Amino acid sequence: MKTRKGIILAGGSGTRLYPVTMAVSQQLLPIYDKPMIYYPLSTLMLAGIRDILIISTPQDTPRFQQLLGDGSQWGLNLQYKVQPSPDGLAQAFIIGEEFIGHDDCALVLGDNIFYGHDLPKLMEAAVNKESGATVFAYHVNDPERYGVVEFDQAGTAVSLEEKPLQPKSNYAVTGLFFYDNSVVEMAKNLKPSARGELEITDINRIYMEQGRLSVAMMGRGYAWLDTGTHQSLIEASNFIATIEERQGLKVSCPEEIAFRKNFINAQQVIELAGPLSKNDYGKYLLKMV
Amino acid sequence: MKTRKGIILAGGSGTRLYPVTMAVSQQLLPIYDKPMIYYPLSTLMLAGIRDILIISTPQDTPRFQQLLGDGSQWGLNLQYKVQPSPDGLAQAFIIGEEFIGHDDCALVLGDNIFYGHDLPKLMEAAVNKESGATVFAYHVNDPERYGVVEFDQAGTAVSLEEKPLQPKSNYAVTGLFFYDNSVVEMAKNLKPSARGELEITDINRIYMEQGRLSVAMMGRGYAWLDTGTHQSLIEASNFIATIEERQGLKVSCPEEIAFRKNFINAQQVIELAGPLSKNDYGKYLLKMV
Amino acid sequence: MKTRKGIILAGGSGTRLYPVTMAVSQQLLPIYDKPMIYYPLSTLMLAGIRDILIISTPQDTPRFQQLLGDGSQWGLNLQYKVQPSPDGLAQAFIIGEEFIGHDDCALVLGDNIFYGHDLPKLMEAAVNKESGATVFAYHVNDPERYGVVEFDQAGTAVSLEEKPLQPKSNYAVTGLFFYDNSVVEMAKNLKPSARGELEITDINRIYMEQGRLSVAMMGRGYAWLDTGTHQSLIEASNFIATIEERQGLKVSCPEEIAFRKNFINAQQVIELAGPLSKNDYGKYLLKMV
Amino acid sequence: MKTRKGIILAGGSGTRLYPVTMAVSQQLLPIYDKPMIYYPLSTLMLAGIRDILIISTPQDTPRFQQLLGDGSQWGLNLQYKVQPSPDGLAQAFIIGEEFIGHDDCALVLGDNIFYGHDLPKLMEAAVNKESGATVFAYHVNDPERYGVVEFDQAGTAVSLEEKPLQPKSNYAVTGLFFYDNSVVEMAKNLKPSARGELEITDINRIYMEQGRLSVAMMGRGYAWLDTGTHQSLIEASNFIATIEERQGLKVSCPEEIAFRKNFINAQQVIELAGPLSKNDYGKYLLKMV
Ligand SMILES: O=c1ccn([C@@H]2O[C@H](COP(=O)(O)OP(=O)(O)O[C@H]3O[C@H](CO)[C@@H](O)[C@H](O)[C@H]3O)[C@@H](O)[C@H]2O)c(=O)[nH]1
Ligand SMILES: O=c1ccn([C@@H]2O[C@H](COP(=O)(O)OP(=O)(O)O[C@H]3O[C@H](CO)[C@@H](O)[C@H](O)[C@H]3O)[C@@H](O)[C@H]2O)c(=O)[nH]1
Ligand SMILES: O=c1ccn([C@@H]2O[C@H](COP(=O)(O)OP(=O)(O)O[C@H]3O[C@H](CO)[C@@H](O)[C@H](O)[C@H]3O)[C@@H](O)[C@H]2O)c(=O)[nH]1
Ligand SMILES: O=c1ccn([C@@H]2O[C@H](COP(=O)(O)OP(=O)(O)O[C@H]3O[C@H](CO)[C@@H](O)[C@H](O)[C@H]3O)[C@@H](O)[C@H]2O)c(=O)[nH]1
Repeated sequence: MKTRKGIILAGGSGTRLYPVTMAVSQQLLPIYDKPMIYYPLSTLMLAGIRDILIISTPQDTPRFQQLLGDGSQWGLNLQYKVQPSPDGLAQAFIIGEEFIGHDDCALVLGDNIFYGHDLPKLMEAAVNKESGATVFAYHVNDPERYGVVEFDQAGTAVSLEEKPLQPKSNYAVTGLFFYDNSVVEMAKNLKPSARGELEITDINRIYMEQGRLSVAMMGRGYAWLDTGTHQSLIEASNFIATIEERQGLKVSCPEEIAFRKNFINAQQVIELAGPLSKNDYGKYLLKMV
Repeated sequence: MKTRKGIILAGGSGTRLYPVTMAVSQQLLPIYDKPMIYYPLSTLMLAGIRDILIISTPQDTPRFQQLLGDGSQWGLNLQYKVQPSPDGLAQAFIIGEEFIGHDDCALVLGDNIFYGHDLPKLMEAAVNKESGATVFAYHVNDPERYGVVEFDQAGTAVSLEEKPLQPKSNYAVTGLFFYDNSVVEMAKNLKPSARGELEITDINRIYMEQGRLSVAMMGRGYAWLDTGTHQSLIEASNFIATIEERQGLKVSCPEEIAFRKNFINAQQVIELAGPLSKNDYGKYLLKMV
Repeated sequence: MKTRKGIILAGGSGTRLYPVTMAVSQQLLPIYDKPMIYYPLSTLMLAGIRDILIISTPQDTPRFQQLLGDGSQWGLNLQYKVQPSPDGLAQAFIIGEEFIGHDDCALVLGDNIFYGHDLPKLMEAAVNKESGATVFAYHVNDPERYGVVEFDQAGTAVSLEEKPLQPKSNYAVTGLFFYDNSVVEMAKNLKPSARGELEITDINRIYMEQGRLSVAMMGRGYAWLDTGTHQSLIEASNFIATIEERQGLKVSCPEEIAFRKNFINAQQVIELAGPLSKNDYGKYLLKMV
Repeated sequence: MKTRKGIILAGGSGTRLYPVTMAVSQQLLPIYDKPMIYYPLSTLMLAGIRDILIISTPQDTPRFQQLLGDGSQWGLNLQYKVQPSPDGLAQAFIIGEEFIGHDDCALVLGDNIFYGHDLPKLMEAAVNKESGATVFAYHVNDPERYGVVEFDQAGTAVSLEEKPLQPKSNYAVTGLFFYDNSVVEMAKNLKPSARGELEITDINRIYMEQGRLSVAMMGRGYAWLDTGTHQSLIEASNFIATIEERQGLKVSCPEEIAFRKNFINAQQVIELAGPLSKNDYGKYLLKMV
């Protein structure tokens, strides 16, 4: 089956970004011209995923809802589920078991920002994988900061270590994940780690250990914009701004993606743009049609 | 009577920034490493003002209160009041009458950032004017946008015009305002302008027609950033970040303002830094004391 | 045949970038960590092209030689020709006639900065195209600044206009081109245009009339860093930096490409890195091997 | 007497910035919209100094002359001398001994960028000091790297140390020194230090041990950018860029300084602007008069 459901893990308090996030949820902070959640949500839309569950902290969930709704406007089917406390990625599958049912499900952090060429192609194998899982590896300067995927001499992936003190490779596990229906049970049988969290790395290690973990390599031609500090945040906004302004196009603009992927027709775009004739975002949607 | 009372009109829908303001108050968005509101708040602090009224919309008013509280943490006394609808900056005095009372009151916009080493020396005067009011003019390329103030060959002021179609100067009146008790009654008498608003410029002009209006100039060392559009929003954040990383310091840091001005002591700083100690913002305060 | 000859047109007085280009030539301006010319050269290399002809101004040409030499160090055959005057892009073929010979040759401007995933596959068709020519279309915000390609209802490129007043599309022709042997005589027969230049558009036109012009589409996932203004040079620099500093990888590092594509081996890397062992770039090299 | 002479030391192999400096002198590199050297040179001009000697490497000195000429175009008197090898700052005076004669002379490093409104007012005292020296201190989190000056509980130049392992304070001595005429004789007497050089901190000690050393403190309203590495260079570049487009003013623009201090008139400005008009640099000056 084609992975047609996804979950956006937009929780966390964002203590890392205080006092900024103290006022507004990180996934809501604007990345140049749109709230962060738009980027990873766009990534799901690029994979053909319409049925998406957005999980946010009890405080922010109503906020996101205010911004996206049932996503009906963009041919999407948005649903919301609250996560009482940030206890690890893997819990997203528990927090949304009922949502997944017996279908394959992709997962993506709400602060996972991607930019690059064949993004859909890149996710194609992951979206069409019958059983198993797919994670995406990216070359970073600070491997220890992420889950590192080790590589032998042949090439394929042979292991996965979460924030190792001595990374076996410079490739990190990005915030985009794809699992089959079996992730739910894994998550439910998973035990917390030292930092008391249900580590997605444990779930990935389980797939790999069964020879069912595909690691999609992401070359230096793709950009995985970090959003862990105030610095990276502006560098991310400028990056995206640099690209959009030069292109006259937007990156990760859900309305457009919805429109170009035929989730909504031209009339639908106008109805959405109509009220927003002020800001440039509206004029952009209008011009796009 | 030193002006010991200031009002921050941080309301309005700020739609010009959609969708980054759909579920987030414009005044809550960040400027690099802190929320926007943090800036105009520090501005009043630098003026020695500690009794501040935070005006805003019913939806957003409680939010700032959530992030800011009463201000006691920063030796301040924050008070909030709701504005049923954006009827003009001047309504800030009608809505904050009980607040002002008989005392001189300052009004600073919740979305206006003010940078400038000597900016404090400059306000000190405004806070010491016995009667009348004081405005701060800044040289901008888009005079037509803001409010403009004309100056004779003697450098003195002569006329004020709200968004002149044909500007008589490049010096626009920033959202920093220092008034005396006569302002409250001035607002009450004001009639709705063309755009059905109580223009703050009508107040200012009145003082001028009475020679009770000073105009502090913001030389080549000042900076009055805009925050109406996405570009200006990131542009402003880029400024703060740049200057903050280079000149080694924090711009409009309420904590630093509080400690540096004896509003709070060293110990109280280390206490505020804690929830903030995962990034520079907090680690800075820790190193300051 | 496979296009194995390249011409990097790094001429120009750079008047537009004064006084920056008054001191150093544009193509030598640093794009963060390496000189500009290094990016296009890297593009040619990634295309497999090792025999290159650098065409620069009488004044700058030598600066490039001191910088690159015969290129033998990177397994490249770098030759130099002097363009007395910027008579046009097409002139790059007249100056490199003897260089081109009966072989196909690619053209790349010294300020053409390309970044994105799969740069080689994007150019593969061009490299192997038996005959004809291949250019690239990229959606930009200011088409009138470039040669605009027009597409019919089916989406097939059918027209090409140079800096038109009313762009028939938003897709501009990039600074990377691939032509067959017939480009030389084609160019040698071009007459000056309004701006008295041997327009590369005319050349491409000829190929298109004949149906020998492939217009490869360069998607929004690639970045075509602008280098027209000081503002775009710094953004281009920031862009490149945000990518490198995140992956711990360099974008457009000749030594690396040379080493990766086997143009040179590990030992040669040591020798090339030897003298620079006292600097970041040199460390990047050693760390590579 | 007022210090009317100054030396801009602009030598060095620049190997730190390879390969951007391989074919370009570091001091010729751009800092956003103008050549680096335009900064230190602007510092001197703001200090009233008009007669300046530019010392560079034998190969590089020419490129500076080709760029600045005799400097008469800006009302300056530019003279050039050569430094066969980088034996130290102090050597500048042995080189420029014939240029200095019997007058006080200032020194500025070619690659030093100073920013600050009060900068002129500050240097004023340095130029008017009857005898002695005037160094400039700035707060740097990386003292060990530079020359560090010590301040007793009172706040004076109690101790000077060149790149001390154990910084005796976080105040570094910038690259702008104002000496009296006795410095020349000091230089010629200095002896090679550990790194076989003629240390400037040594010459500075002499003045200190004579109670003749003044220390101009550069508060937080100042910014002394670094340009030693690729990262620093781009940072320094984002700095200037942001303050100009934000504050609407060019930073360290010789033409403007020349016109502001009446070294040149508007007629000359327009003529200078001509070649530079193809961009804001020209337009600015044209608009400035
Ligand atoms: O219960 C939770 C846990 C996390 N988060 C959010 O998830 C995002 C993930 O960021 P972060 O917490 O810093 O990721 P880590 O937990 O440090 O690591 C996981 O996410 C990384 C993605 O960069 C992977 O590299 C690692 O292998 C994986 O273990 C953040 O915005 C978090 O607030 C939630 O919303 N709820
Ligand atoms: O009742 C109101 C009206 C406005 N605003 C806020 O004020 C900010 C300023 O923007 P805007 O309302 O469009 O400014 P203007 O009201 O058009 O102009 C006023 O504010 C300018 C400063 O930008 C001054 O230059 C002008 O002289 C002054 O008349 C915004 O975030 C608004 O939401 C409120 O909070 N409440
Ligand atoms: O009068 C001139 C002409 C060219 N050059 C040099 O030649 C190269 C060309 O740059 P530029 O003048 O800006 O390109 P255009 O001539 O305006 O346009 C050509 O290059 C564009 C971008 O690659 C294409 O879109 C167009 O179709 C093609 O005609 C550069 O290195 C320039 O410095 C000059 O210095 N002066
Ligand atoms: O004979 C020489 C020595 C240096 N330089 C140049 O001076 C600049 C300054 O950098 P560097 O040589 O590394 O400065 P240091 O020698 O490390 O230190 C000196 O310059 C510092 C400011 O950067 C001061 O704080 C110190 O007290 C002073 O001793 C560079 O572009 C050098 O190439 C020359 O041109 N000629």
